[PDB]
Amino acid sequence: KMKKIVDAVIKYKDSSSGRQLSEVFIQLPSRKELPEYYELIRKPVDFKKIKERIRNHKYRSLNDLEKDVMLLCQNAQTFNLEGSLIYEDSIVLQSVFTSVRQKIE
Repeated sequence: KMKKIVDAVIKYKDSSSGRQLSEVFIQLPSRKELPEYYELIRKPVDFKKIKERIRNHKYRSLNDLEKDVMLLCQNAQTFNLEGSLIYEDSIVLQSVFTSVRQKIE
């Protein structure tokens, strides 16, 4: 299941450096930096967090992961509004994620 998860993630990577719009959700600031985020969202997760975790075999089910991803998108919209770069990025991502997802299914 592991393989599948890795293969699925690796498969979908932008460029060799891994740069893309989601790059905004790769690294999470500090609490201090953004205490609001902490209060607003109980737990901001980023791509590194997932990546790091899975490294140790944290996840085992694709549902779990998917859920996380979907959740992350929402969390961003909760904080962000319409009419912004972030908003745009969240739509694109979702679209792309859906496609992978659909396929994979």
